Amino acid sequence: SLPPAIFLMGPTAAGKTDLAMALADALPCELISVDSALIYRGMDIGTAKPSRELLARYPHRLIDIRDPAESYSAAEFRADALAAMAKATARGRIPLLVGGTMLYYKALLEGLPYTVAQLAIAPEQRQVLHARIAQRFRQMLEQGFIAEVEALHARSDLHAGLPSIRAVGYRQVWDYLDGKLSYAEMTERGIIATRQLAKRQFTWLRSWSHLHWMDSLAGDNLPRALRYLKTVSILA
Ligand SMILES: [Cl-]
Ligand SMILES: [Mg+2]
Repeated sequence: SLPPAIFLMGPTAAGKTDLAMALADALPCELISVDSALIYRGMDIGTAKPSRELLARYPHRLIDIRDPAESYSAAEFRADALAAMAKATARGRIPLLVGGTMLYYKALLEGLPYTVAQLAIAPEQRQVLHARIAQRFRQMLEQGFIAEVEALHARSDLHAGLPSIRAVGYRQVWDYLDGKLSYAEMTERGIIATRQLAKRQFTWLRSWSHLHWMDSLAGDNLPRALRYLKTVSILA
């Protein structure tokens, strides 16, 4: 028999982290982040990383595990995720992998000794997701996104071409700091970059099988999610 596992994916800004925390309060879960950007320390505001307080009450594996000067491959994610899942399983906890880095999920499924239930969340209308993406980005700037990048920009061991700086929006803020862009251009292009990411994620998701879709605007996703576990033959 194979131990249970949950995958919670979807495009950026869909509210995945929100639902993960809810599920974490209904079942004994072990939150595991599947995000090539959240792995970096010092990149919290621009990455929409859960606050230090929220992480305290909802611990996430694979968050803040690398310095921005370091690289992280899908191969390393695979090994770390398998380790975290086995560790949670041994404790009777249900591995709950939440995030939108499809390349990571792919490496795990292909290159799994688990009976996986796969959940996905997003708005029915992409226009709803787009508006939130623009608003969320503008708020990041208000909460100190620029100051956050200034600290990275000041490091001689970091440059704009690094893997870490590929996290959406960071390069635009970096260029702004280089005096190459106006505040307006930095904002518009960071939003475009993020909208572009969602587009790439949707492409991956539309071709993915065994996905139980949920609506970001729905108010009862918890009960709906808890109900699906049985469909995939998982008794929890
Ligand atoms: Cl994220
Ligand atoms: Mg999130």
